[PDB]
Amino acid sequence: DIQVQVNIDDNGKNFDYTYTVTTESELQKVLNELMDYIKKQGAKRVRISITARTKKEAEKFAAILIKVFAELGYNDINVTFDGDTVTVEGQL
Repeated sequence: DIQVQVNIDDNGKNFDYTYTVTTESELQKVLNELMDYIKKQGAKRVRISITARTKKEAEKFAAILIKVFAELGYNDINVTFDGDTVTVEGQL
């Protein structure tokens, strides 16, 4: 299935959120939800990796995560694909 790994680091405080969705609908729920946790924490570095079923899927997700990070002010983003896992890491 779809594995969402959210890792927020911020001086002596590391948060690791792991979700498993199946809807792309309840994904919008996780998405929206993560957007808030991060707005609040306002961390320098934020990493999100999503293990998709196919690389073409990982791409659609990378497009999603890019807009998420951009909107939230993270503007120097690294997008890395590792098989079916996409890892978008941004810095504020």
